[PDB]
Amino acid sequence: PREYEFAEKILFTEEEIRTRIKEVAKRIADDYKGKGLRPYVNPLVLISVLRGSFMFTADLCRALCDFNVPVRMEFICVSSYSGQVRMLLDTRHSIEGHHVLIVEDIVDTALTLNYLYHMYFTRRPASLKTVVLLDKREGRRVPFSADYVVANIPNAFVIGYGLDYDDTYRELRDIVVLRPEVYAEREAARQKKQRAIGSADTDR
Amino acid sequence: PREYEFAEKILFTEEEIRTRIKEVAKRIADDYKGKGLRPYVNPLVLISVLRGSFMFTADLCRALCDFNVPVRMEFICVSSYGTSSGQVRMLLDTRHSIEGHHVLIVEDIVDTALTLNYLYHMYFTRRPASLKTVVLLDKREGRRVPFSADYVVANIPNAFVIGYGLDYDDTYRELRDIVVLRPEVYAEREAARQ
Ligand SMILES: O=c1[nH]cnc2c1ncn2[C@@H]1O[C@H](COP(=O)(O)O)[C@@H](O)[C@H]1O
Ligand SMILES: O=c1[nH]cnc2c1ncn2[C@@H]1O[C@H](COP(=O)(O)O)[C@@H](O)[C@H]1O
Repeated sequence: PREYEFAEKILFTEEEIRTRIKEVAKRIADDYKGKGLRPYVNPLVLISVLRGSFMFTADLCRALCDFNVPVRMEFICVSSYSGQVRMLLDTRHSIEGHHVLIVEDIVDTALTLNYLYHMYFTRRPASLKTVVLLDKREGRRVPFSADYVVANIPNAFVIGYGLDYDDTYRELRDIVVLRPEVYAEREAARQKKQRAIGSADTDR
Repeated sequence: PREYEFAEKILFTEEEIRTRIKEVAKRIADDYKGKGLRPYVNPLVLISVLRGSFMFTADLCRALCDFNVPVRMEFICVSSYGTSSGQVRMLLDTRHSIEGHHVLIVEDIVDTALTLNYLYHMYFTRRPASLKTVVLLDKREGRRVPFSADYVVANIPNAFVIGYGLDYDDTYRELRDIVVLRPEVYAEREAARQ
């Protein structure tokens, strides 16, 4: 019964999301069952890639607790300059000798996940896997597969549940698709204010 | 209810928390209603202070969407130095300027309030249009400096809680409920000679 004037439709609802997550969670706890996870010494370190995945991470770990999987929360922040490769915040502690699970919001071209994967993989972790809230499969620019996928979606601009558009709509409880209407009406006013060529460097 | 061997008693349950947040979300919406929050141009900037607030922040903004309050999520990360001033090291700053915007700092708990007062002052200097703070938990007696939040989800006694984002030795942040760590563990873990 939720509606968003700015959305063209609705891909998943809060509850639908909760279910798939609870599902993959269980599937994650089962794969690590024989790895000997332990609080304090051998936790499953979750590298939460800010900022798209903040919501998915909140719920994801809680679900993982329901299946008694000790985890350690790590938060890194990446950005774009393609692919979000500019590192703005790295992990708080070492990941060496630990089992790590990179938590990404949505893998599209995979340029980011691919980059983050090899990056941390070279930091000798006990093992490295990946989990993404959404997979766009048909958008890859490099070959990359996420160990765990919450849902596969068709190429479209999604927002909500942590996902965003110009830092907007992250707070939605549901995963909806931005109306191309707003995309245009919005960037046209953004790419405008941006071009405020204030470069008043009048040297001469 | 859930059983927690390492926990001594539960202070609040997910559902108990889900409720108090709605009421606080509600209040916030009532307060900022006369300002004119509008997406993109003038939203309620939430400065989520990693990492104790990762989970609180997540629910809070969803509850705020319910009362249809436009928000902008900013994630900042601080670190200690090794200071009776509260000074901390900035590891991650807001991506956008908070000047001329209404800001709401989202902290997980406020014991000594040293870090929070420092963060408050700092951002205060950046000329925001207004600046308030919302805390999941509060220990009014353990203040090492004068400070009062603007929205306290729940007041608590000077105990040592964990869960719902809060930690102990970088552990237990994933708990769904806020619980009190039993001494036996706090001591058995303090075998810091290795
Ligand atoms: O439809 C979308 N909506 C919002 N963000 C997106 C969307 N597609 C990709 N992203 C973001 O782009 C980042 C990098 O994607 P990739 O490098 O193409 O794998 C992801 O972590 C997301 O934050
Ligand atoms: O009872 C507690 N359990 C876990 N962490 C706590 C507790 N009390 C305070 N903290 C942490 O100590 C930090 C500093 O407190 P503040 O300066 O009063 O905000 C908080 O941001 C929390 O991360």
